[PDB]
Amino acid sequence: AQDFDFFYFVQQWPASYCDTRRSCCYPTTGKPDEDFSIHGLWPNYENGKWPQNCDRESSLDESEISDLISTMEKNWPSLACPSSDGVRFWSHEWLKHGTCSALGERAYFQAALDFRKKSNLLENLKNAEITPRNGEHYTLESIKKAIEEGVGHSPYIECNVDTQGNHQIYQVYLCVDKTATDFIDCPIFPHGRGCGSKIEFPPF
Ligand SMILES: O=c1ccn([C@@H]2O[C@H](CO)[C@@H](O)[C@H]2OP(=O)(O)O)c(=O)[nH]1
Repeated sequence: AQDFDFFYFVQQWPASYCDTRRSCCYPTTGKPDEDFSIHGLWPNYENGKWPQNCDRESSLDESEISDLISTMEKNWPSLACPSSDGVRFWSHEWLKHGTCSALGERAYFQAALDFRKKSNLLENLKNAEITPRNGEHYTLESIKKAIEEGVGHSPYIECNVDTQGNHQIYQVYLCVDKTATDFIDCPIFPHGRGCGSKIEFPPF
């Protein structure tokens, strides 16, 4: 392992990936739950760069996460087309990011699953009365603070735009320490700026 500074734990709102101009295909298991799903757990550097594809000889061995697959199909689905079981996506994230995490394959996926549950984004938002509905009905501030109170750290929100031209919450970034033990304050955040003061939290 070459070591890194921290992890970006990236989750996304499925609805916002499927209501755009691009193509989204439901998993082989069917339409995903109306809940935040995992995009990936990424080893990163504090200088804005990151290591990737650290072991191009370490393919994903499904046997090691066999019993986690049914959960992953629901909490870490692939929305790309054509419809798939998600293995390609998981293989991709493992090879590109997992091999650089210093974590064993099962530990890597379990960590992602554990942090998705711990972050409890959907419920933290409900607690603040922020629920899915059409239109830019919510202030970005209310969303960030609601997650912050429930996680204890401020998230970074990435927004994209739906066919109607509404700016919507697309992905949520939180930071995890390099030992994958707990959430930490992000040393740095990405530099996007697609989130207006008012955004949409699209229903499924
Ligand atoms: O800190 C970062 C920022 C981006 N990425 C990858 O590039 C795509 C940018 O939209 C992101 O979707 C993401 O795609 P992927 O790695 O999942 O395959 C990184 O690897 N590290």
